[PDB]
Amino acid sequence: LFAPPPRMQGKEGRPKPHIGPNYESYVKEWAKTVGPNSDEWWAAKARETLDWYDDFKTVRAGGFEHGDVQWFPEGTLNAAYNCLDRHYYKNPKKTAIIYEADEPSESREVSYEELMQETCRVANVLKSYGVKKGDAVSIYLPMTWQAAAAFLACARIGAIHSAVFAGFSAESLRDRVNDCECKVLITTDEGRRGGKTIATKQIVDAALQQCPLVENVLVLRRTGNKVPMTEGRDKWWDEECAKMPAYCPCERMASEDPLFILYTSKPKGVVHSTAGYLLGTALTLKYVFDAHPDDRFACMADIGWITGHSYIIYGPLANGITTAVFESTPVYPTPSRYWDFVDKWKATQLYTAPTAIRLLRRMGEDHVKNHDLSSLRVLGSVGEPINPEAWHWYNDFAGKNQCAIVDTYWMTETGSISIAPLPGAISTKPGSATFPFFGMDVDIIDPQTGQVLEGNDVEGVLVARRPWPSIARTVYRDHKRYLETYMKPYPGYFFFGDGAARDYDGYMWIKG
Amino acid sequence: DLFAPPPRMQGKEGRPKPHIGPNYESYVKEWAKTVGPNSDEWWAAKARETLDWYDDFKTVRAGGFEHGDVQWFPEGTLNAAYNCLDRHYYKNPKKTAIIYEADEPSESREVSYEELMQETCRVANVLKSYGVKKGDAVSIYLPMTWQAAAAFLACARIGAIHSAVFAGFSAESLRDRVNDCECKVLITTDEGRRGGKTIATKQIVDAALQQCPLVENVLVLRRTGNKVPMTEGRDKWWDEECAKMPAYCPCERMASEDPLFILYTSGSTGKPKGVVHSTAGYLLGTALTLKYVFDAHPDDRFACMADIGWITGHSYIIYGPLANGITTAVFESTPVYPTPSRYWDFVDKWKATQLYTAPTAIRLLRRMGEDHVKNHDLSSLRVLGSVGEPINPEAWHWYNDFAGKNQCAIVDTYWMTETGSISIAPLPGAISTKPGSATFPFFGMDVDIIDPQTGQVLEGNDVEGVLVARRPWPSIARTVYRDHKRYLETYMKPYPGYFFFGDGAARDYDGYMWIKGRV
Amino acid sequence: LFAPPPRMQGKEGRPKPHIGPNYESYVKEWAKTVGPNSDEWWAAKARETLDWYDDFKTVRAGGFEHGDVQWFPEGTLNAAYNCLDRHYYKNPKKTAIIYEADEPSESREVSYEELMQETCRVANVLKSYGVKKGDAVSIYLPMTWQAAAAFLACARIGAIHSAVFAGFSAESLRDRVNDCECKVLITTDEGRRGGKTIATKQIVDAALQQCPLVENVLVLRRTGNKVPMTEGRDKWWDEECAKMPAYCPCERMASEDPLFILYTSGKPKGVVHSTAGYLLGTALTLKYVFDAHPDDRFACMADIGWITGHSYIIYGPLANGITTAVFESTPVYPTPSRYWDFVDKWKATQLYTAPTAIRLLRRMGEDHVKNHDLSSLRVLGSVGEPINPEAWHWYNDFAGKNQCAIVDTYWMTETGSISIAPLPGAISTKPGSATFPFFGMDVDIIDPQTGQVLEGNDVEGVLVARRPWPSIARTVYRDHKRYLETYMKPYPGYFFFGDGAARDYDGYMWIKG
Repeated sequence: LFAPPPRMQGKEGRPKPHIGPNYESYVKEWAKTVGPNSDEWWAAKARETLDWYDDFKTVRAGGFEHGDVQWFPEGTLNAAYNCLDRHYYKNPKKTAIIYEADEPSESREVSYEELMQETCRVANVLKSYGVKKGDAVSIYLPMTWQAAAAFLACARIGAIHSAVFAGFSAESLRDRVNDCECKVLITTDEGRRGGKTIATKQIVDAALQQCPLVENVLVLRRTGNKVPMTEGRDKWWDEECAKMPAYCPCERMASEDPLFILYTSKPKGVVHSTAGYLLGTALTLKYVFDAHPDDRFACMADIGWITGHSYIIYGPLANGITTAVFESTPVYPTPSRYWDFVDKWKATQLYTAPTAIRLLRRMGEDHVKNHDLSSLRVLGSVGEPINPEAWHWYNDFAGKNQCAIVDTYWMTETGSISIAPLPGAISTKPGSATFPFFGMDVDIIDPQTGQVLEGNDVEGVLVARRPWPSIARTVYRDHKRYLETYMKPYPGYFFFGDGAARDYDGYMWIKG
Repeated sequence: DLFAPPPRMQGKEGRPKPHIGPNYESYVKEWAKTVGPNSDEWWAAKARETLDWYDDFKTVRAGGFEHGDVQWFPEGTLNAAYNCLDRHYYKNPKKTAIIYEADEPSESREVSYEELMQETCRVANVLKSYGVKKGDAVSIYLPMTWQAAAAFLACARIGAIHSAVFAGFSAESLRDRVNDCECKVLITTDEGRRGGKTIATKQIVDAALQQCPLVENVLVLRRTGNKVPMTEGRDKWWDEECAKMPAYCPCERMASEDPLFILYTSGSTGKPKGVVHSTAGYLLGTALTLKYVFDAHPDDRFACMADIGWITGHSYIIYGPLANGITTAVFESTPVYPTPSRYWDFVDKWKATQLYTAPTAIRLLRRMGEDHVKNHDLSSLRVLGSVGEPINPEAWHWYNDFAGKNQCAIVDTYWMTETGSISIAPLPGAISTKPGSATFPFFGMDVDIIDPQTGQVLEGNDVEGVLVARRPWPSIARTVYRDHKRYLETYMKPYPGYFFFGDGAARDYDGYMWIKGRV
Repeated sequence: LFAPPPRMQGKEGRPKPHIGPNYESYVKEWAKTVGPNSDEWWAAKARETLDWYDDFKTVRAGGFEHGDVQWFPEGTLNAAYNCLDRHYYKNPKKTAIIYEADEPSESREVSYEELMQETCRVANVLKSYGVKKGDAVSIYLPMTWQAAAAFLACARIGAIHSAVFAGFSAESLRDRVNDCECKVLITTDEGRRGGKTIATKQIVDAALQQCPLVENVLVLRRTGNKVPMTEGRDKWWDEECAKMPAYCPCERMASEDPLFILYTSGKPKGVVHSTAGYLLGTALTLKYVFDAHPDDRFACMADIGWITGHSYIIYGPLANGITTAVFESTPVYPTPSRYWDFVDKWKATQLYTAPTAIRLLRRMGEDHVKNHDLSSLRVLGSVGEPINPEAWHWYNDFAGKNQCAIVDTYWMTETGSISIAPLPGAISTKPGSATFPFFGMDVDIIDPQTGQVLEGNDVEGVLVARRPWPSIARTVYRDHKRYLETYMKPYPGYFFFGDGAARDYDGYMWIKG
């Protein structure tokens, strides 16, 4: 058992945590988000967190049985307005994105004004291409800052953006593009990762050789090298954006209008809504990572996954804080890249994967010992349960026994973090996700009998009793597959698909 | 021959108290506020309590008969599907919305608001996937199954204009209506079942579509499951398409004067004309008429035995009853199948509180004998209504004596497709009825009798002429589809300053209105 | 120095001026419209002047550097609703347009109800053609009243209308139509001006022979003479409008959605204006610069093919709910007394003409003007080139009989509305001077040789604007780079008008010296 460190207790000049200082406060706050009278809490949080064009009347409706979950159905809003405009109107010169390029000398800060102008130009280009509200736009982009714009531009005009990981081959890209039935694709000529060149344009051409519906391609000049260009179909990002105004009006979108499609690695196109997903990600980033207005969040993931969707673009920007876009690899040029970045930009939170931590552990302790890293307050892990060795190395070297280790468990269909300790309230056990988040009422079911186990020291499958705002709403044009995968195995519950155990203290352990 | 309201309509025997009553002066006091120069306040208040608005309105009414620019609450936005399904589903998802009385009595079942809303959302998602945008036209060729309602509201959910065609029409009439409405999506069934007989609906659709080049997508509902021809690409199954869609669909925020539906006349030969009805005014009129004329209450079970292919099915089977949040009945059989006692068997089975049928069916049941009706209970009924030609005194007395057992109020209603809702009818809790009389006009309707030759308004009682309306009402027809000149010529030019119903009318000594048939 | 006349002092039964009676009152009012504390004044004026479907939250944002000027971004409204619908609801029988035809015997009044019904029919026709929100519609129309309706029709459904001056040749019309990429063109069979016939449909056919994107043409029967008609492509205005209802719902449009494109006369550039800011600017300018009152009859003798016709014939006067004049003839047809005959017949209270017309009327002699009454006029305005002192004095002596205020106005297509002009009830005028800038305009003089702002009076240089104003142009259509180079690059941090200016010892502004 590791109590919260002094940095997370509001000492040494650090901001006081939102929830604390013990387990009782967390349980008192969490009891309001579930059960009989959670509607008032969720309505207050929704009206406090987001800006609405039209206010809503009903809080929640629907259920698991037919996949008709609804949250704030009567309200209208826009994700791009909540992530860009309302922050640009308040502090245009505040930094929104710290772009850590592949080569450290090319790193620079991007202000909210610059990101908003780029987003508006891209949205104008998309509208000129004929993209309407509810259309699909494919995005095949590497980890550059403009990718964020390419996301928000879609959310600005009501288009549904489908991100494809830049490392995917031509076949997977073709499958996802064909399934989403998009007509516009946004990509780069080449990408740069770890000193290596990714031929994104060549793969895009190979895939589009079998994609009849794609008519317009927008190519970003990331490196400026010679790449083939098909006349008429493909146009340069900069040349097209130079013709458009730096502002574009925001479409007024219903809360249940789809925001993006994310294909799981026939692929499942997971669909998320606008208001519920945005509210869930904003609340999770604010509370689980104890984000504050002047914080500098750093998530070392890729925008082609749900982690990059939630905790690089939508989450941090909805809160109006600085987020980091990291393009390199953890061991380029030297295995000290992460700590050099942290010391260079004074990052306050860090969010990486267990694999990177294990690789850095195998690389030695002569790349972390001589680093300051005093700005960090929270160290997070995402993707797999962490083993004690990596957890302790993370606590001892990355945090210098002074940062809270937040091990989070979630998946693409939950939208945001489901189970994770609150850094200012929960004492952490190495390798445990501890307790569920707001709006999440999870339990353990016997797989053989289907009944719900009661008490502590139990083990079974992990299920959720009631829907939460950021839950996935459907699988794109395959709702029957959605119901079969998530609702049919255990009626009345949402099936995560992972085993879970509850120890004597009530902590939840996820089995790999 | 004057019949006072019965004890069932007086709040006795445990029945709910009437909305308006108990005498004629009470009706007059309420009706005086709905007409004249100071009726804006009453209509604004009624619109704000009756319907749920996304955006509030500022102006109540504008326009007139001269140029056909009638406007009601122009600045407000709302949705008909939200007012008919979503709010009631949020209030009580398990309440029954539709009692589906199938052709075979053993196949009848209840449909809840949740199930209807989910089906409507799936169909709306399918229509959106087909590329239907706001303001588009969708033709509906369906028999009296409950899913037909799920089709109607589906269009109303996405802002499409639905055009219903009666299932008994031939291929030529269906082709004419489809070609005139210029639709690209058609909704239909494989077969229909009525009175134990099979309607080859899909065969007629296939025959008609050979001369309808603009139709690209056909959605076929599997009502019976028998083998019917299916064109690849064009025709898709209802269940298979709806299984791929989510059970929810956001509601389009629609202007008050955005067209709600197109209804073509019953002309089997020639050029049918499409009466166009808007959203807010028509919905308000039908809701108010169903609440007051039939004295509908939240727990009532309204039963109208018309067809959804006509205006009666539009107003008092789907829109009117569901906008009030009550249970409505969808009746698929005929009055004499399997036995001439089907209506009373249905009434006793589902304990319907109100009945709304046509004089022709009542006359047929009269000629079929008294042995089929006199042995039923029928105590749940409080109101018996008649829609169509004025009911003759003989049929009126038979209806009073046997269907209501001299304990139900008989409400003879006069209206047309162009009026949207009931224009002249007695209030059951306030007005004493005479056999064969439409009594007094409804709220917002100020009717007079004009001499057909001189064109002057006949003041006083004991007069006879043509029936006209002085000022527009919320549920009036707004135009004839792409033929506004025909609309003006038919309804506005014959008597300038008045709306021409096209029927003769006589006002007797007591002021009761008697309809004398076509001019 | 000419003090305001008694007619502008609230005497002889004339309405009291909005701003007056001296320069100090004008400066006191104008100090609120510029600086760091102008947001409250602009928000109050926006919420008082226009009707909004949804209220706005932010007042202004953006700047000159990147061409991202924003005004009231979160609000929604409609220009057709503000110009037609609310006035029609308030008073349907009030006259909106006085149509002075080429033949004076064919002149007649158009009520607000009639204009609204015509606009609704045309909007329904446009919707039937498949025109969506944000589409471009070309308008090649002469100075008939229906043209105004057409404009508002494009505003009612959210389309972007691009007006082309009726005297343009086939090549210019083809270039503008091709650049705007429209699919619908609204035109007439023939126009009538000065007793002469303009073959409008012939030029339309010649241009459309090289315009592949146009599919629907709507032809208005102005004269009824026989003109060529292409089957399918061309349809008559009256026959199409007879099939549609006389009402059409208004699209709820964002404040920063484009309202119209106006090409300047290299290749033509399409100046783009927004909805809320341009409408507010024109309404305020018409209300204050011309001292318009609810019962006034404004008369502007410009053409709807230019920015003057856009701002002070259609949008500005109708947004205020007053009567505006659509003049089809020429100043010298049938006789050089046409302007004064029109003024005496319709009792116009304000007049807005070009210096060239005044010079021509001077060359025509005095016998045509000295015997008219003209007592209804209160304001005489000039639009275009700076007026000479001699023409100014002739205008003051004969048109106004030394009892009307002369308003010299300086502006351009990219400003949207009047930038520099005297307030008639507050400012004393000098012959040939634009006096002082309007509300929201903060203009200085920059020495072109050094690029530094000249401080003090009795200086001369180029005229620049420090901060954006609501009615500023937002971009050049599909050529934003050209917009930035033309208006924002030569002097960074300032908007470059492109005209010389001088400031005398009294602080008055003298355009081009």
